[PDB]
Amino acid sequence: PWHHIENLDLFFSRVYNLHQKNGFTCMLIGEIFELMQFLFVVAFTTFLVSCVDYDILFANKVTLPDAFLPAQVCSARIQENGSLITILVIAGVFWIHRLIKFIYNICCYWEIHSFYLHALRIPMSALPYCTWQEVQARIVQTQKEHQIRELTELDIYHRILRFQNYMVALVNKSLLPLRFRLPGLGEAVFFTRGLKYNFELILFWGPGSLFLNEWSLKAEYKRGGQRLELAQRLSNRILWIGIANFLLCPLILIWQILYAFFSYAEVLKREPGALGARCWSLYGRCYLRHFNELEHELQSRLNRGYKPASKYMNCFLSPLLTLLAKNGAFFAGSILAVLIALTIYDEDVLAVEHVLTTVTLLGVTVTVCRSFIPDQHMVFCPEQLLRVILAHIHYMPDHWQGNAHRSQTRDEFAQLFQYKAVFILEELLSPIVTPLILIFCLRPRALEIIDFFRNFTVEVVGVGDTCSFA
Amino acid sequence: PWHHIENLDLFFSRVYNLHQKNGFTCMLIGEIFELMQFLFVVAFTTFLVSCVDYDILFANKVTLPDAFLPAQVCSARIQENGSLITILVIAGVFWIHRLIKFIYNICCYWEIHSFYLHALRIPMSALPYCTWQEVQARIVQTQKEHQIRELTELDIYHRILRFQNYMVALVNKSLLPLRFRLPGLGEAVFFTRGLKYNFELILFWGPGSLFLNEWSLKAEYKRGGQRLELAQRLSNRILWIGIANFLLCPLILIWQILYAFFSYAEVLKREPGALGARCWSLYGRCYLRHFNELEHELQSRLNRGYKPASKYMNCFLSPLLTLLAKNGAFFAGSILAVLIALTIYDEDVLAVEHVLTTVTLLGVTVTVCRSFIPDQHMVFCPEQLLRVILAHIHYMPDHWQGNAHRSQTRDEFAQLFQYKAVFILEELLSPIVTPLILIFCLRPRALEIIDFFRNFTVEVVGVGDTCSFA
Amino acid sequence: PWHHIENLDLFFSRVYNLHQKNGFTCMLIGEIFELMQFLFVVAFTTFLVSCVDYDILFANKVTLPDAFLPAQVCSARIQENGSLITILVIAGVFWIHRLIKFIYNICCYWEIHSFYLHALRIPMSALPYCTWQEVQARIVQTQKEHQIRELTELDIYHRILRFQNYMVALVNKSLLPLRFRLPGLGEAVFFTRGLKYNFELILFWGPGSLFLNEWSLKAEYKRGGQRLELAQRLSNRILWIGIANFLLCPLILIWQILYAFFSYAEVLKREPGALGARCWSLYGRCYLRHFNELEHELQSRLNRGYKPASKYMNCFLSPLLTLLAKNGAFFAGSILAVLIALTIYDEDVLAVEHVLTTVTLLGVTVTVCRSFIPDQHMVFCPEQLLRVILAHIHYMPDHWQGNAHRSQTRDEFAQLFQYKAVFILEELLSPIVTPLILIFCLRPRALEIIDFFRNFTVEVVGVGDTCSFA
Ligand SMILES: CCCCCCCCCCC(CCCCCCCCCC)(CO[C@H]1O[C@@H](CO)[C@H](O[C@@H]2O[C@@H](CO)[C@H](O)[C@@H](O)[C@@H]2O)[C@@H](O)[C@@H]1O)CO[C@H]1O[C@@H](CO)[C@H](O[C@@H]2O[C@@H](CO)[C@H](O)[C@@H](O)[C@@H]2O)[C@@H](O)[C@H]1O
Ligand SMILES: CCCCCCCCCCC(CCCCCCCCCC)(CO[C@H]1O[C@@H](CO)[C@H](O[C@@H]2O[C@@H](CO)[C@H](O)[C@@H](O)[C@@H]2O)[C@@H](O)[C@@H]1O)CO[C@H]1O[C@@H](CO)[C@H](O[C@@H]2O[C@@H](CO)[C@H](O)[C@@H](O)[C@@H]2O)[C@@H](O)[C@H]1O
Ligand SMILES: CCCCCCCCCCC(CCCCCCCCCC)(CO[C@H]1O[C@@H](CO)[C@H](O[C@@H]2O[C@@H](CO)[C@H](O)[C@@H](O)[C@@H]2O)[C@@H](O)[C@@H]1O)CO[C@H]1O[C@@H](CO)[C@H](O[C@@H]2O[C@@H](CO)[C@H](O)[C@@H](O)[C@@H]2O)[C@@H](O)[C@H]1O
Repeated sequence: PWHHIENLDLFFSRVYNLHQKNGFTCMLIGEIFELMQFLFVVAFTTFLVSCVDYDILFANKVTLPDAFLPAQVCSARIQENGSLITILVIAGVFWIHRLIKFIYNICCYWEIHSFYLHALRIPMSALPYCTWQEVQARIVQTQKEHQIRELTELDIYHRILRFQNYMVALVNKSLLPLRFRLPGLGEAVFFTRGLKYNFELILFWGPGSLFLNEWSLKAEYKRGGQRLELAQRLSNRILWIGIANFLLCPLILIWQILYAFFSYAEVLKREPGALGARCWSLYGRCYLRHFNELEHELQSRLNRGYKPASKYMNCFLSPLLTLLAKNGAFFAGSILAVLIALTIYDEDVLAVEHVLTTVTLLGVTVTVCRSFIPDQHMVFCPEQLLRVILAHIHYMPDHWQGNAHRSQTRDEFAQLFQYKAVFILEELLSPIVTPLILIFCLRPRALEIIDFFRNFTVEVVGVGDTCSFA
Repeated sequence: PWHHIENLDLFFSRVYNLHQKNGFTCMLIGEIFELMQFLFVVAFTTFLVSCVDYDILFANKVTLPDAFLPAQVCSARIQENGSLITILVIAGVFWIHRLIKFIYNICCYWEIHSFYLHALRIPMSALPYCTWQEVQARIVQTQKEHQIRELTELDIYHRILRFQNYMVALVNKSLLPLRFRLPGLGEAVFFTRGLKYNFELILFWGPGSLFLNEWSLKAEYKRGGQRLELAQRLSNRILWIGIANFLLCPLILIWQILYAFFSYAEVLKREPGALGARCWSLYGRCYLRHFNELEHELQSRLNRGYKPASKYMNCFLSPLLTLLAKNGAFFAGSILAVLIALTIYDEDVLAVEHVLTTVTLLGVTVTVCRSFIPDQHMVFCPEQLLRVILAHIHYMPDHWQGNAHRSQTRDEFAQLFQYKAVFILEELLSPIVTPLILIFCLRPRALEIIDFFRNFTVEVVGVGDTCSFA
Repeated sequence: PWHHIENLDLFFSRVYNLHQKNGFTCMLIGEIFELMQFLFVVAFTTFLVSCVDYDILFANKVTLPDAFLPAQVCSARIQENGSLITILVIAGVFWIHRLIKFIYNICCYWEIHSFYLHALRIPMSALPYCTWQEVQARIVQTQKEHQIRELTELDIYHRILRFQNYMVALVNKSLLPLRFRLPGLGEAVFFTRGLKYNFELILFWGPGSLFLNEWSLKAEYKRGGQRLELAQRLSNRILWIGIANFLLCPLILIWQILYAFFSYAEVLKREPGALGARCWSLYGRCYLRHFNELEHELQSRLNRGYKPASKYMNCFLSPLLTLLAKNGAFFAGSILAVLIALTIYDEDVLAVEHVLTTVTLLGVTVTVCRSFIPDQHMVFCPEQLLRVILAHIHYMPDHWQGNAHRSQTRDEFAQLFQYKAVFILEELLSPIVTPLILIFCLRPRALEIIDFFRNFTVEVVGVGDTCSFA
């Protein structure tokens, strides 16, 4: 590929994304699936609402296609529902918008698919078996062939990760709200995934934002006098985008409930210790992140620190919770063992009214409670394995060096390394909470955001306008 | 709490028990559960015996409350059963005796709940997150405030554990029987949990025992001439308590069978490798115990030595047992795989007569046999990982230093680290065996018990009459 | 046992086999089982074909013995099937041949059962708890008692393993074919278990082979002139044995399909991650084998190298396979979670037509796909844990010292450490492929086989004719 390309940020970000998606054809059949996964969840849940007759399926030998309605009625009953057509049109417009954007990506990743072949000499077979240090070093020393002088291996880092080094400095300085006292829990920590998307939509995307192009910001934000007129323009902007989150609040809420039922409700019956496992929260991914550190380099420490940190949390379980788990598993296991031994004896105490759903619900009640009960012979693991976690993730809040066994070291660590089911809970609440905390919580901090981009923005001569901390 | 308390043994034992039950309100809602767990097992098994009509439940659409009898017949059919009323009265008298004793404990632990707050400055929130070295050091250096001179940190150990340092010396000297040749197994080792309770009821509880109070013993047992008249008083005493175990034998036997069915019979269907796991036996807990070593300090080595010792036993499995397990799992898995593939084909070979209980019983037959089969790729673990177990539990019988692979190192170690299902078996046999071995086996050793408390009882000036070995 | 035995190879091979089968009575009840396991698979699958009436079992309250036919019809319908009688006679002749050979082994292992008792002083109780270094040293220093002069501890190794040191040198020199390009996979590696049996039937068993007795070979194969007349005798011999594999091809094919259904088809429903586990292939067992190294000494490194090598293969999983596994588990788990939550709601959407087999087949579809999905938090294990595997298994093909992350280090290692399900696949194909590659692939290599036994056969004065490499 060719002489003096127009955008060295969107180019290098797609060179990196092609390597991490393990090739062109793997990313292509990958991103087909999420367009099909959106289309499956919307079309199958619309068929369940309108076109399955449950009176035949519940009460009234019957076959499984006897419940289903014919296609001349399947397409008819769906249309005298003005709410559901309004759901299907706005879902349909968003989907064809996501279909146009995908065809635009195939034309653009094919030009970088040919960058590996014809300029870096790396096939799509050898590409999942290269590291990034392979792919990066091909770009650096072949710059005599393609212009695209002696940049650095560092100046490719500032271009792939320019707008990620701002979210590191906005979280470490608490210029984004991220934490709220509510009565009942204490100090809760927000910053879910749909909230981080808005923070760059306030700050980095569009003509009316900062950053007129993707590599330099406005000249407005470097002049002084503290410019409350310039800080006011950001202040009403969070309104018009925050009102947009409030009007689109009911339709993102429908999507998060549908997606959680289709991807977690069967895992509840089999293995509810899966949802009792923990995962590094998005607040923790922005707290343990370094400056100019790629997305696969963050994960290489967050997989190595997963194994100690998941057993650090297991040796702090609540005495009141374990005690309710052991005696709740006794009372449910005792009526199971009566019903289990009564089914083995005669096998006709099944098909009496509620017995088969009672074994199903008591069997998952016992399965939940066995997850809450820790290991009986759990080595209580002298609680400076926190110096093993500090070797992998490199930031501890400094109160934790000798106080590793308290509750001001256990409750602050669960803000970084939350449950899986709390992560499920914060994604369903996310359409509700996000327009409230942009309007009421982010707008008072607008004068410190505008002053942040004045004082900490350093222009480096090759890359452009970077964060000062990075 | 106040000046010169009357009983420094029962006080310090409850200071320790309040810390290990993780607080007042955790122990309170804890001990409510065992009063409810006794009341659940007795009332639910009485309802199953007398008030469920199984002819409607087995043979004669039916609902699950159609089997149950109405309350005017539920309370009527229970009374023309003179055995069951006799069961319910003696269970009822024992339960209200256990209810009076619990209300007496709330009044006494509340006085020690206020000892943490108003004398040690430790709340109930900070208490599960303290160690005993926290709680002990609060008691030691605040003795200028409360009298309760410069005792030691050692003299609190002799008071919490006075009657546990005797059971260490009575087991290590074999003054308690604990081992019996029966034809068929070899030398079996008893000492279950209801037997250890009686040994302190012969020796430490009551006015007619030794130890007139809880901290000093009689003057009778220090005089000499070997006192067969004094050894006779113990000899008929084991009769009157051993006859009491024989008369109360049928009602403790009913309780152990009921409790094992309500807490282990559903674990058989799911996971019978749970009952093939091993646990440190009560003979092992008194054999590996040190002198003046608290109950949580014994468990801290018995959890660290659990992980090597459970895989030391897995690399000694019987060749005759593995061979019957592999070929028994073939013959049962082959008729499963016919019946599994015959259910997938048509799904109406269910609801023909015994097929669904056959899949249930062959499925647990295969599940039992897969537990008996060891790992195919089991590293045969060079059998001096016995020097890893010796690091955690500190006593080996000295034959085992180089002979770690024989059967006189495997069968003596399973006396310390028995199966779980053998522990189940020794609790059901425990009402049967215990009155027999007090009358016939303990009474011949009464002259050596009386001479033991003459020769090994040292009076220390702060604590009182302690064991000489401790 | 007595003076100057006639065959020191078959004696020492049975002294070793008695130790590895853990005794006389363990081997006796062991080898009864495989005669019963052959008889179970043949008789139970014959009853399923001819004597179960499925029209009563599928469509037409019924009992499970109502499907079965009476014995006067059970023995009648089996006889108007000229294919099945031909199957049962040839299975019956092979079984009574395997029954005569077993009674001949009881008479011969009893003479070596008395060799442990009356000449080595080792009972059958102490025998599973001895090592081979116990059993070998008993034979070596008691040679003053039994003649059976100062042989070596090495000269017992050449006698137990004489015909196994040839198969090491025939595989390392590629005088046996073992590898074939087919379009679609690349270079595949054969050498299944029924193929290795034939290679010693061409070379070591019979009067018409090499090795006139079990300890010395013919004088024919040491003379020179390259002897194409002598290489022709081997060339037509592989025909007459290869035609025998082709005529007996349909009846060994029936046995491998029957045995795989009776021992793996129920493991598919429970745990299909079992068949996704890997096992050291038979090509790998002959590639990592040393010279004069016993069968239990090979396994002691292949169990220690099992644990790193099974996680070396898990960190090379295909990006296209993981991506189809995650999105296939979404689409199947979403229709499960609808059907699971629809059964909990009413419990009468069971017994509508195909729902219960749909939960069964989608439940195993999700279970298969969760096996293909790797660990999310898998430490990517810096790929020179290949220096941990090289410590246990002692041969690496030398391209792998620094190239541990490519596909020419992953695909050559799966030839040594193949899947379990590929091992299942190569045993069902084994009756088909084996007569083809003896006739068409082994006969062109006959002149290099005849020249191999001329140049590499060294006569040692105690043992006889051994391989030169060993
Ligand atoms: C001015 C107006 C403001 C506009 C409002 C903004 C509110 C955003 C809502 C859009 C929304 C719901 C759409 C529902 C459609 C409703 C239509 C009707 C439906 C029928 C009634 C899209 O849809 C999401 O649905 C999720 C499933 O529900 C998917 O799963 C997810 O993955 C699973 C596997 O790991 C997990 O389980 C789990 O992680 C998820 O579940 C997501 O992949 C998918 O993007 C949620 O937005 C999401 O978009 C993505 C970008 O692709 C954003 O990621 C960004 O990526 C980088 C980018 O720079 C940056 O690094 C960073 O910025 C950010 O990480 C997210 O931040 C998030 O915001
Ligand atoms: C002169 C006359 C002699 C009197 C006879 C003495 C015979 C003793 C029998 C009383 C009995 C059966 C009562 C049945 C009631 C029948 C009424 C009718 C019922 C309806 C027909 C009580 O009941 C027990 O029932 C058990 C369940 O069945 C409970 O589970 C248990 O925990 C589970 C969780 O780990 C486990 O699974 C498993 O470990 C158990 O299962 C026990 O907690 C409970 O105490 C068994 O006695 C038991 O009492 C306890 C003390 O509380 C004793 O512990 C002591 O504690 C310290 C104390 O100093 C000392 O350290 C030490 O001494 C000792 O450790 C035991 O030794 C034992 O003896
Ligand atoms: C001139 C003419 C040539 C003759 C043709 C030769 C073709 C050989 C076919 C005979 C055959 C099928 C017989 C079916 C009977 C059909 C009758 C009608 C049936 C009704 C229609 C026997 O039957 C086998 O059936 C298998 C199950 O199907 C068994 O399971 C196995 O174990 C399971 C547990 O680990 C596993 O899961 C799995 O490993 C198997 O599955 C075997 O144990 C059993 O031997 C397959 O042969 C086998 O025999 C054995 C020797 O005993 C051979 O082992 C040898 O041992 C040493 C010896 O020196 C040497 O070290 C070496 O040489 C070799 O290792 C094998 O090499 C193999 O060849």
